Amino acid sequence: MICRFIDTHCHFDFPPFSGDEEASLQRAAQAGVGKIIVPATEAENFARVLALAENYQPLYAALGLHPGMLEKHSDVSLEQLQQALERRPAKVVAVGEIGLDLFGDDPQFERQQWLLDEQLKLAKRYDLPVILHSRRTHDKLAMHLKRHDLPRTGVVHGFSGSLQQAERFVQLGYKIGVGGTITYPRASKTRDVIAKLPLASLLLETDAPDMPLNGFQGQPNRPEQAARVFAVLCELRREPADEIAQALLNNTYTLFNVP
Ligand SMILES: [Zn+2]
Ligand SMILES: [Zn+2]
Ligand SMILES: [Zn+2]
Ligand SMILES: [Zn+2]
Repeated sequence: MICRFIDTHCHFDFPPFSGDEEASLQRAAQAGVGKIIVPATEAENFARVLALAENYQPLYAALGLHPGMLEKHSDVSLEQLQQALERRPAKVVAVGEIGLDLFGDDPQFERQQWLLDEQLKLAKRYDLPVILHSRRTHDKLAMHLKRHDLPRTGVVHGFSGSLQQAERFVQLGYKIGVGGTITYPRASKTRDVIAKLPLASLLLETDAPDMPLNGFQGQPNRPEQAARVFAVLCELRREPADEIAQALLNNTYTLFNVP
């Protein structure tokens, strides 16, 4: 098939893609990346992410407030998210890019958690899965997911961590986003985790332009690199490549309803 991969997490509204959407989508397509899910980071970017999803067939969107942009989120940002969701753009498939991140001298962790729960409530209200960011916060994030029990669950994107942390998310019904992290065998033991998880729990992604793959550092990551992440995933798994490719597509469809 021409569309063999779905990058479930690409910040396509940021540079180098902004203003170069046509060429970027063709580079993605020729690599077999046929659809891309674009999660927002803050209310000020909702319009441009919605415009991408409405104007380009391959792009789908998620709206939400990223923990990395905590300083920009106000009660007005949350009201904007709710009103946007109420109008249901349609190619909007998740409440996303929400989560926790303990990086920094003062991550304002309590406020991050309150903000995450406000958005988890919206995902429940509008019956949508969530696209989650978690950096050094897997245990805490799992504690909140277990408590709030979202019927549509979601994906913990760009996962890097222990087998127990991954399995706990999978046991709560969440998927695991597989990106550039698996191309660095000496950076963590995430490759061993991904090699062991059930195939139905995996989604493919890049988190482009961030998370450059091994051997491509120093320049922006791009969605076509999902094809390369896939090649590495095949080296880790026992299943044949065609079975893995089909599973990632089916998993993505089951979670988001993106063909
Ligand atoms: Zn083909
Ligand atoms: Zn993230
Ligand atoms: Zn909570
Ligand atoms: Zn992201």
